[PDB]
Amino acid sequence: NLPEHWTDMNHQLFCMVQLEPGQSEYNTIKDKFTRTCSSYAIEKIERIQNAFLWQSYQVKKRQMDIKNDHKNNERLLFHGTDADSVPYVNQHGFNRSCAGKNAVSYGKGTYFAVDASYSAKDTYSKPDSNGRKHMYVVRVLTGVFTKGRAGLVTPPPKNPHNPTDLFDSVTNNTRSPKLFVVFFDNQAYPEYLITFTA
Amino acid sequence: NLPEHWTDMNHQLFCMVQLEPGQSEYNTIKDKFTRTCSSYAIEKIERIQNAFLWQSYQVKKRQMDIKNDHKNNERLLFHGTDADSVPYVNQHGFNRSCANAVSYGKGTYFAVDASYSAKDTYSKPDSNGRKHMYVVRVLTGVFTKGRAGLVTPPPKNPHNPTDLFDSVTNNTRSPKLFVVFFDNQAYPEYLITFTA
Ligand SMILES: NC(=O)c1ccc(Oc2ccc3c(=O)[nH][nH]c(=O)c3c2)cc1
Ligand SMILES: NC(=O)c1ccc(Oc2ccc3c(=O)[nH][nH]c(=O)c3c2)cc1
Repeated sequence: NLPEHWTDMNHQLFCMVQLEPGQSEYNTIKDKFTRTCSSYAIEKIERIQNAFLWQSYQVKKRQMDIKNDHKNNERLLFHGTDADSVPYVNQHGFNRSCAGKNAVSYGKGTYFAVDASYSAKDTYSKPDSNGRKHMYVVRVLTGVFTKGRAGLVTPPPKNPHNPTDLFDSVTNNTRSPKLFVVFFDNQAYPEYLITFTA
Repeated sequence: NLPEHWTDMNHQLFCMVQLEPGQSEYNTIKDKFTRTCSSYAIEKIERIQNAFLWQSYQVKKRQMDIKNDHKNNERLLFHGTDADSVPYVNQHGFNRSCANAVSYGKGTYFAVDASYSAKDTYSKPDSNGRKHMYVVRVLTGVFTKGRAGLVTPPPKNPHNPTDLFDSVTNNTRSPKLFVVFFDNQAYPEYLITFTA
């Protein structure tokens, strides 16, 4: 069940693994980040190994891959948060019940950015007492999506005469998506934590 | 993976199966209800066969059995709701974001006694007087007393804030309700359609 690239946790359920600059795994994340935030500098990048979050996520992915039958359900997105949130996200993932109101709300859920530049804003990745900012890189089950609306507590139906058959997520703009909102637990796996500074 | 007492679904992932009155399964579920609701009239009982909800719930059960190092994590509880919520729950289960009082926290509420779920405030009568109550497998695990404004259960010791209780209750020594704060901690197993 657990990915073969992960470090041996030997009977442990959770581990943060520090990556090494020069490895393809560190460099692909650093490049995805610097593509839009070349003003900030990366302190470190940690791989999140959370067995339970991974299992529940992989079950949801397989279900959405079966339901949508077209396999393009997963995007790699960013999520800036405050230091006080990091230990909870590392252990328990993204909880919509803890989510702030977004300055442009497309629903009451957890928000993920396409561009690191938006997650790098102090309003999301709030600098801690030492000036460290925190951003997750996140596997998100975006699935089939539509433009959201501020009132949503779940994704809207695809068809108003079948109210229980839902979009998987919502976005700000279906043509040029810049954010995604997810409304269910285990729809997002926090894969890497980037610690960065001015 | 799919329980042996489920009936064939012709390669479908979702089915509501009406139970045969007077057989073992129906009698077991009826007696759980009539223990405290002997004055109500059962119109029908349906087995909820939702493969995806079941899979997600069984994963959380296996996770809680490991974390707690024992298999006493699951209880059978009741949840009354309005008819307009029934299709959603059948398909998607219980959702804290849908949300009656939330005195013990902002989660989904389950009753120990069917009589509490049978009150009209929960199992709201429809046009024709039909009321709806789910029988629910709930991962109550290790629980504590709730309070207003909880968004997750409390920590089992604030020296490790991320190691949480599984659920909260009104009274730890004699509970009558349980609150859970995560998707897939509750499987809706049977839908009882009844009248006063
Ligand atoms: N929690 C977060 O980190 C976060 C941050 C930003 C965010 O909304 C965005 C709003 C607008 C834009 C945009 O106009 N262009 N590109 C973007 O990526 C973007 C994201 C959602 C979530
Ligand atoms: N949506 C629901 O069905 C629902 C209904 C009621 C409910 O709280 C209860 C409150 C008090 C009591 C009690 O004093 N004795 N026995 C009970 O079972 C009980 C349950 C939770 C959930």
